[PDB]
Amino acid sequence: SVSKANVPKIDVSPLFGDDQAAKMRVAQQIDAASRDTGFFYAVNHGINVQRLSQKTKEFHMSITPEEKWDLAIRAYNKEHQDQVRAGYYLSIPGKKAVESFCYLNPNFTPDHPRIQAKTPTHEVNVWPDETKHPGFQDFAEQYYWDVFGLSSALLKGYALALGKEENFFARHFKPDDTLASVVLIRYPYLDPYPEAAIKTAADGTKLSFEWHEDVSLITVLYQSNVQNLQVETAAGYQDIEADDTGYLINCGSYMAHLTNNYYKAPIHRVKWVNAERQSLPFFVNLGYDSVIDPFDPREPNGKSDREPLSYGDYLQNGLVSLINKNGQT
Ligand SMILES: CC1([C@@H](NC(=O)[C@H](CS)NC(=O)CCC[C@H](N)C(=O)O)C(=O)O)CC1
Ligand SMILES: [Fe+2]
Repeated sequence: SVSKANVPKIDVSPLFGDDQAAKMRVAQQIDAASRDTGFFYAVNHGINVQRLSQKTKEFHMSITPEEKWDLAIRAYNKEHQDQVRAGYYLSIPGKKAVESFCYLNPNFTPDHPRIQAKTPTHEVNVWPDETKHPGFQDFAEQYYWDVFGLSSALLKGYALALGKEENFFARHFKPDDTLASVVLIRYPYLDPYPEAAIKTAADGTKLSFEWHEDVSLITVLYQSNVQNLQVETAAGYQDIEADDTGYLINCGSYMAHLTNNYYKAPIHRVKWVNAERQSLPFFVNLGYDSVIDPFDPREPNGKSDREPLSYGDYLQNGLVSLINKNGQT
């Protein structure tokens, strides 16, 4: 058998309030989890995840092949050269099971200065026809802001955990310019399930997505109640239990960089499971020009021998690298 990973449930509700002592006690829990397996479940987060799951299901199960081509990113549709990040990521029956829809900051409108400048990693979202998907765009945009709010609170906890003032990360995480993304991933039930869509780890474990570190500051994830994630620890890969009432939180490699690996970006992978399920990550990305000076909370003077890295450089490079390593999703 595989051992269960220690993934504590942390009540993050104090991070929304003004009880500074209570917030420090939450920060300690975040610190402990970040130094151990690198994962925790945020609970009492205030988001209606059942409704998220329902609205997402309605979308995934009603969108048609025609609509998927019309929304497709450039990896699937050469006509859509501006869609690198935002849009539909098609399945390939017989070969690739997973499919998804990615959207960015709703404030990235045609008149946004970064869109006007054609700055890499900024795109205007694409949406299905309102009549075919009533309420979907409005729901999805509101969800962006709901999970943005949770993420801002979590970033206050991480800042306090690292010995900083609570706005240390959050001051770089702004509605007008965040590069954060939501991905609505559908993992299907298939009978038969094509072997070509199943990868095999060195240890024999059947996978849907190979080992990686996240391209993010932190990742704020909702998934269905079907166990699938594994984290590499000193004791080997361990199973992360599912909890469809909480958000699974972990650091990405930008946090590892900033903290000189005090908070590592945990290596994790997705087991193959033949089950109809959802994986709905929010990747907490900063602004394109955001630079946080790296530091080291294990060193008396706090200094690090790492060089400052702008978030935009980090993100553009990381997303390409992840595609090269683990494939176009
Ligand atoms: C592990 C998990 C998901 N995998 C993923 O989402 C994987 C590894 S974290 N992530 C990516 O491919 C990066 C997608 C970035 C997105 N297009 C953007 O432009 O911002 C899965 O396979 O379920 C939930 C996050
Ligand atoms: Fe990941």
